[PDB]
This record gives sequence, structure tokens and C-alpha cells, in this order.
Amino acid sequence: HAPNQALLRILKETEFKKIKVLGSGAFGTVYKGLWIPEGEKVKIPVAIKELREATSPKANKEILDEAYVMASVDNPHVCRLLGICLTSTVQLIMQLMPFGCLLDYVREHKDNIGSQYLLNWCVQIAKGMNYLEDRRLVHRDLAARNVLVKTPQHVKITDFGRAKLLGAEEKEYHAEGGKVPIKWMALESILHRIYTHQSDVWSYGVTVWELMTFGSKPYDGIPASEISSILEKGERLPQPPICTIDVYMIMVKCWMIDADSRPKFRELIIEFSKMARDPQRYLVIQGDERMHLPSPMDDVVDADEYL
Ligand SMILES: *[C@@H](CC(=O)Nc1cc2c(Nc3ccc(OCc4ccccn4)c(Cl)c3)c(C#N)cnc2cc1OCC)CN(C)C
Repeated sequence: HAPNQALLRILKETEFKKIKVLGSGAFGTVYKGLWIPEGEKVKIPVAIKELREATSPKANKEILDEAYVMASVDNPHVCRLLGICLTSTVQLIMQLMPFGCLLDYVREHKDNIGSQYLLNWCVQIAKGMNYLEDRRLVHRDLAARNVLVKTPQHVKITDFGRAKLLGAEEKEYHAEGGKVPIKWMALESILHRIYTHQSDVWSYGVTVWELMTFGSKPYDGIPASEISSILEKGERLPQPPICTIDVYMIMVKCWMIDADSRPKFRELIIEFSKMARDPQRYLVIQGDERMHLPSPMDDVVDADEYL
């Protein structure tokens, strides 16, 4: 198949500044900062991940494989890697997404999120996923926690730590063991470790459900080990209070046992987009019409305008 001609940019440590810690994990620390390429008179808001010293050879390998994947995607609804830096520990430089993860955003701003935003986000995530399908990439971890918010009007899919580029002739990815987000996974993934674009569609439905409930936990209080039999008995997540049957039927279709009967991402774009043209017909939110969310140094330029 086609040669992957993505460029991987190796950055110089003196070209970026850490301004503030965003978060700390077992992997390393994420900083908010600025990337200032020498002589270009530009300043790019970035998230910088610095791996800790104690990082194993195995962990470094997985981080570099994820970097390889992020360097190979280029779409307005998929997060962009600016580059990496090979200091004592590896640093990864991504576009800053100032409003954070979408799961938190909907929990924290629920009294101001109207139907127009919710449906637009559905369109955008469907576009990101359709692009990934075109690239023969299966994400395997789609969820509201893994969507980032550049502005309230513009979201992007992130976290390619489980993502697989399907082999040239390969139709499905077969996984081995590992720690899995059961409650977002298609039944064939839980039972048989099979992943396809159609299994990502299932996860998309669950992600939509998260948004429409303003960040409820799916199958809340139910242990992960009971999920597969609940699903086999035909039970699914409930209709969110704000959803018309039009929107709920779409989620339900994403949760069919027959993977080939689930909608395609290209059809999800179309359907949510029809609804986005008349949003109050499809989502019923009290005070919808009065809801407002935020909207937009000298040489600052967003990563999206730095090409
Ligand atoms: C959600 C809160 C939250 O997401 N906070 C954030 C996060 C970001 C991030 N996130 C991020 C993710 C991964 C990164 O690395 C990428 C990588 C590349 C190659 C190999 C391995 N890993 C980095 Cl560096 C960052 C980014 C990015 N990218 C940008 N901006 C963020 C902002 C932000 O909040 C700002 C208010 C909380 N959970 C509970 C759901």
C-alpha cells in the first residue's frame, strides 16, 4: 500500500518554554507552554510532555509508537503533534487545547451548553473518525475523555495510545490481553478482542451518550465483568432526558451486535449535520435559546495556522 510520507520534526529544547504544569502521571509531566522556532518570529501555544527518568525501555517504545501515529494524521478534527525532542528523557510537543478534555468541559459547563454545540461536536467527532477510517486507522479508545476542546466551537480527537494502523490486507485488528475500557467497547472487542472501524462506531455511540447526559458515567455502578452478558441479553444505555428519539435511535444503531449493521462514520456526519441545521427540533434543553459559551502576546499563532 501507499508510502507514509509524514514528516517527523525533531525540535530543539531551547525553542520551547514550559510556563505552567497542567498534569502529572506515571509517564511524566505535561506542561502548558510556548514553542518559539528560531528566527521565525512566531509563538505557538503548546502542551509539552516530559517523560520521567524512571521510564522503562518498553514505555519509551510505546510512546514513540504513539508519536509515529500522531505524526501520520493531519485533519482539523484530530490533534496535531508539532514534534518531539530527544533530551535525556523524551519530550513530546502537541498543540495546546485550552479548554481541556470534553468530558470535564460538559460536566463543568452544563448550564450553558445548548443543542447547537452538542450536535456540532457530534459532527466534528464523526468527521475526525471518518478521516481515521480513510487512513485505515482503528482508534480503540474513543471516549469523551479523549476529545479535546480547542475552542467551545472546535474539538479534536486525541489519545492514540491504543490506535492501530491496519495491515495492508487486514480487515480487523486482533488484540492480545491488556487493560481495556470495557464500557466503551463493542461486544466483539470484549468477547474476541476484535477491533474494526465498526467497533469504533460503537465507541462513538457511547461517547455521544456521555455528551448528551453532560458527562454521566455509562453503566454507572456496574462492574466491568458484567457488561458483556448485559449486552448479550439485548440491554443498552438509556435514552438521555434531552434526546429526541431521532438522536437516541442513532446511538442505538451504533450498538447493534452485527457490526455491519452499525452506521458508517460518513453517515453519522450526514445525520448529525441535518440535525445541527435545526438543533432545538432534536435536543430539548431548558433555556436553550439564551445559552452562550466563550468565542474568539503579539506574535502568537495557533498550530492550525502554522503549516
Ligand atoms: C481531561 C483534562 C485534560 O485533558 N487536560 C488537558 C490536556 C491537554 C492535552 N492532553 C495531552 C495528551 C497527550 C499528550 O502527549 C501526547 C503524546 C504524543 C506522543 C506519544 C505519547 N503521548 C500531551 Cl503532550 C497532552 C493536550 C495535548 N496533546 C493539550 N492541551 C491540553 C489541555 C488540557 O486542559 C487544559 C485546561 C481530564 N480527564 C479527567 C478526562
